[PDB]
Amino acid sequence: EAGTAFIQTQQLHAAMADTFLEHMCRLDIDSPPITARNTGIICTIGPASRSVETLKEMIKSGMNVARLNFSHGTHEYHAETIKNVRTATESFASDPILYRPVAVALDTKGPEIRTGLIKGSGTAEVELKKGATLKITLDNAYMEKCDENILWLDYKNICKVVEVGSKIYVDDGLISLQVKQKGADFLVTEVENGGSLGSKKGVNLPGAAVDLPAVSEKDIQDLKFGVEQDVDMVFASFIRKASDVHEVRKVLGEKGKNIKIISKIENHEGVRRFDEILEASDGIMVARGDLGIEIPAEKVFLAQKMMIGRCNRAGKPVICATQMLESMIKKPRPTRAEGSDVANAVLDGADCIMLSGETAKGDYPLEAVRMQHLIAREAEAAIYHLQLFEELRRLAPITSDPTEATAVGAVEASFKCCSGAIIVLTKSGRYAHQVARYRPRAPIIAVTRNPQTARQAHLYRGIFPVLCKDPVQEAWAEDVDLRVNFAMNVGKARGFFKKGDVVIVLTGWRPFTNTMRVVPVP
Amino acid sequence: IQTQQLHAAMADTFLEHMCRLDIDSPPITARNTGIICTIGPASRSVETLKEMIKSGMNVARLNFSHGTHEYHAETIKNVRTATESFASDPILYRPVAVALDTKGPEIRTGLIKGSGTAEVELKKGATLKITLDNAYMEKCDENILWLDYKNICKVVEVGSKIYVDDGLISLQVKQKGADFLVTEVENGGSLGSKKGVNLPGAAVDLPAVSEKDIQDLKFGVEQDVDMVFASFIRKASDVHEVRKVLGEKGKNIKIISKIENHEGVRRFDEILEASDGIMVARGDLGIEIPAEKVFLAQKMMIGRCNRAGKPVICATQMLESMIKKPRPTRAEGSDVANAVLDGADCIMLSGETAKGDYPLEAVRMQHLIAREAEAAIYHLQLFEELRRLAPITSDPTEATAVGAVEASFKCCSGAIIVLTKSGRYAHQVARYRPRAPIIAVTRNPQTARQAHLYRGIFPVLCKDPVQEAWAEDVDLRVNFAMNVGKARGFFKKGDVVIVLTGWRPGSGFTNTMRVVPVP
Ligand SMILES: O=C([O-])C(=O)[O-]
Ligand SMILES: O=C([O-])C(=O)[O-]
Ligand SMILES: [K+]
Ligand SMILES: [K+]
Ligand SMILES: [Mg+2]
Ligand SMILES: [Mg+2]
Repeated sequence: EAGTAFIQTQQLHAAMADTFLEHMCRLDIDSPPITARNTGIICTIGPASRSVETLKEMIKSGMNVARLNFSHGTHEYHAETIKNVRTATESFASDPILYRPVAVALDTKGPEIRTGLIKGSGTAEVELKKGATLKITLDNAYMEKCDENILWLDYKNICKVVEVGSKIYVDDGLISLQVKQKGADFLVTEVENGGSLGSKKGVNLPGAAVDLPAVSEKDIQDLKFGVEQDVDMVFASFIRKASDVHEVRKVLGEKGKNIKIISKIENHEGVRRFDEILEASDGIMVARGDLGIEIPAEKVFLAQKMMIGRCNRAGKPVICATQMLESMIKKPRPTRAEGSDVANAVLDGADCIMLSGETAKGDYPLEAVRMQHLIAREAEAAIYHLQLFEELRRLAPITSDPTEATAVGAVEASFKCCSGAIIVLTKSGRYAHQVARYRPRAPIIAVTRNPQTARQAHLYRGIFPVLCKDPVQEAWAEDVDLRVNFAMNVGKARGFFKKGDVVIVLTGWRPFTNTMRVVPVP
Repeated sequence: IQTQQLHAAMADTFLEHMCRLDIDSPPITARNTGIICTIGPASRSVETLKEMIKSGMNVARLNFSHGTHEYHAETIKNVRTATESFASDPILYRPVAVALDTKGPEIRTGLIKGSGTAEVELKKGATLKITLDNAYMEKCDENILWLDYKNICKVVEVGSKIYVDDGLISLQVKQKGADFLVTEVENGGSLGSKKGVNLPGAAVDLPAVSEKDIQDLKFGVEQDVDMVFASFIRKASDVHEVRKVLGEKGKNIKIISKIENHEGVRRFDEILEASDGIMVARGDLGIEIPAEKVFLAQKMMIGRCNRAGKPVICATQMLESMIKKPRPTRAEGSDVANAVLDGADCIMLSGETAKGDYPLEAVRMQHLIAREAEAAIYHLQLFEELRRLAPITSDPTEATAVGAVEASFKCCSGAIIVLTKSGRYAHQVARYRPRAPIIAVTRNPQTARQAHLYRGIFPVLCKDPVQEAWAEDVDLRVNFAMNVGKARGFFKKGDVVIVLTGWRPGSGFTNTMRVVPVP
């Protein structure tokens, strides 16, 4: 009864524009997005978020992956976090229609450089003043006696790799020092950018060839623990070259062979060697915290868009990480730059976006999760699928693989009929991954009986995993019908589609494979 | 390998364009995006302003939400002293524009009662009474909060939401009175003095141009400001009111309409038609509408301004953490880059330069990021689409401008040099968004300052007397641009530059294009 003033939902007017410029001109704050949200949300768990009750609310707010940061905390601490994540996750298991799989990710310490404890209790801070002198020492007598005159750090070969004139950054790159004099086991520096220095802060040596192992002996101990704890994926810090990825993967052994290996790119060499790292990895994290200290801050966006582009081209998951909503550690709503950053990461093509301090330590963890969910959904509607889908195909090789032809045909069909979902029956995840790489607008409901598949599927844009708990039916067609009906019930319950809407169904392995059907929702 | 992201520039798809972006491909020296800096206590001294200019500031913004006319006159005096301290070298001198940002139909709280804590703690669930009784205008505390919107009770009802201080504090109306509201704290926090208030659910009925705004705009005319940033523009008739106040004496002052509420977004096209340009004023906008929708409004407005060839400014919290820290967050570095990639003519700093501890670092970071992002633009697609969407016309000047931009791509020119009295001839080149900088030579000092509103226009103020022969005077001005470009490192001998000049004496056509090896 309103009239022609009706506004197309999910930016459909912008979607039909013949140019990218006119696409932008048509973006409409009054065009509401669809219910489905395709970008995975990864949350770092810490003191602010590790209670079972908070974790339940984080799952409800949209958390898909729990990130454990092994730069901090002992093994018992992480074991208890994992236990709590699973308690919270399985509290929803009585209703398989609404249960959300939640993945567990181990983020390695890796070749970090860290300072010591400020003298006193270690909880105090000292003020470093611009122009003052600061001695860096390796003598362990000072490892708990750091102050404004002497700073201990844990990198035993630092004096070899730096030179007079080199810059040293401390604490998220906020403190900067210039090396004035070198010593046998010390450096004499002058404070350039001063500030308040606390304990055990990260140190970066841009332009220095740091020779710490990609995976140290202690890192291996963490990875072994991760296999014991049945984690789903490893985020490997400071990956510099393909062989670093192999050091992570091979040490997990046969028992850990299905754990996904995500290489974190956070230094100049990792960017330079990106193609060989990507080839060896299951996926990539754009780890912008260290990256933006190791290279100039003004170049990070180039590295981010390069890596997201190349991961999209290869069909491998890419995560955009660090400081996306940083002010929400202390404030209940984000800055305008932060809202923009999350939206542009999704428009760039990131499969997942991440929260670190915002959920690990901050005062508003749920609000931060909720805001990533809201922004992601708005940005997903704004993607110019007409160009993106055309380019993904053209940059995708002709192969004789029938399963790739099925996947692109399914996504093509999904665009042609504006389907409410692509339902995919998958054991390993592969069939759903193949669909996700062509970036449909519609959500991909991936039905699996494999619990690890259901958890790992969150690495891909658009894959909404659902874990089927029913016994296998002896008749294959009846087993397919059961799993398809499950996905139909999930989509109706979640508001992705309604009775009578059109969806695409990919029925997975048949004892041809992965038949496609385009059907109305029953 | 190749500089200036030229490998990415040759990609056949946008996806491959992204894949080819190279942190080891260094940009050109020239920086095309204008930098607007809000001046305040951190940046008001002549000594600091000199460094701001050296660091890349093109426009000084004066925020008339605060301060007296005496105060702002002294700020403007200091800006001009700093700017003219470089005039002894006319080849390196940079014009610096002055922008008056109006208070507009702002809502603000009063002063916190000065006898207690400087801020009061508002706690979730607590009662807070909003009063209009000016007895409390300097006695605000956790029990009673005065604000200056005297008609607020008419436009809210029970249940309305009220946001305070960058929308971080929120209240819900519970009852109403003759001159007061009873509210409950929804989101609490620490409340200081004179904080901005938003009523996103309400039709605020304050005048587009208040009596105070009239005084401020007339003062801007008297002070010879270059442009007005008009706050809270909701509709074309608001722009008309501003232009009427500026009147005949102020007729050449540029009006930039600030879009910061839902109505301004809805009525954007008619606002854009009447305005000289647009500010995406994201602070208020992100409170008036859901924070997750601001990027849609931003890219819509930048796109439509690019389509119209009118300047668009991206503003507010771009480098916000640099108020307190010497380096920005990763989201902030991304935000500045993406504003440039979106197509913003200018980017802006507010608290980062007005009040913060690191104003020079913030200016320098905007310069660095903008230049990197300018190289990463996919000009192949942008130029094709700008051409396809431009209005149809047989105008010789427009055809020469497009020809010059295409020529500049074909030879990777070091600059496009254009001569202009009032700015338009340079504006016409900028709207097709060449990669090369546009060195706009003018003898008009106001044109030189106003040109900063456009992406890529590097104004140079020629101070030589007019030569007797028209052709010699053209050559003098072109040679001035050539020497400026050489001195600034934009090009050197063996490079090629595009030169646009007028047809002949008495013609208004800029219809002559020369492709000049740099001598
Ligand atoms: O390690 C990280 O996540 C980073 O540095 O961004
Ligand atoms: O007024 C402004 O600049 C804003 O609100 O962003
Ligand atoms: K880590
Ligand atoms: K203002
Ligand atoms: Mg890191
Ligand atoms: Mg405002």
